Amino acid sequence: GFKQDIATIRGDLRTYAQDIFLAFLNKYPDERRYFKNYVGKSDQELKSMAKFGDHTEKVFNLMMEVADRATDCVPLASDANTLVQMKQHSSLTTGNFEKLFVALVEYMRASGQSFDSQSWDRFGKNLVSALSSAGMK
Ligand code: HEM
Repeated sequence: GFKQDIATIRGDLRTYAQDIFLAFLNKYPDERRYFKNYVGKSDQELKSMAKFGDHTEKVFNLMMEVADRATDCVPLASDANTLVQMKQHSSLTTGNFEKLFVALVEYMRASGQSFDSQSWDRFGKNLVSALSSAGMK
């Protein structure tokens, strides 16, 4: 289930974080514009670079904190607020997050592992609703 998936992801956080983030950028290439220092780099280039790994791991760490604090895939209002009020997220709309979660769910569906992809789809939908509520356009 969802709790197990959090454990799975945390167990190899840097690998999943990189793989899912790359799946996101490659499926939605226009999104790479928010990441000016990743423009013009292959997947293996980016994997070579500690800063790419560091960024992505920090993102997914927080994502797993928010997921673990959720009840039945419903995130806390407070966690939504953190994500909306972070300086780094000042130019984002809910669609940016929507894209990330579609990529994550598609990754899970493609993985051949028994991820609870339906729960991640719901968690993403709930988080998007909560960001919108916290003031995100
Ligand atoms: C649940 C989803 C997300 C979480 C948990 C999250 C979390 C974070 C965290 C923790 C940082 C700071 C990382 C660091 O210090 O290295 C960060 C930075 C950032 N995030 Fe997000 N993020 C999310 C979604 C997104 C999406 C969808 C976008 C854009 C499509 C985005 C764009 C950025 C950018 C541009 C930065 C700054 C890049 C940098 O200077 O390192 N985030 N995010």
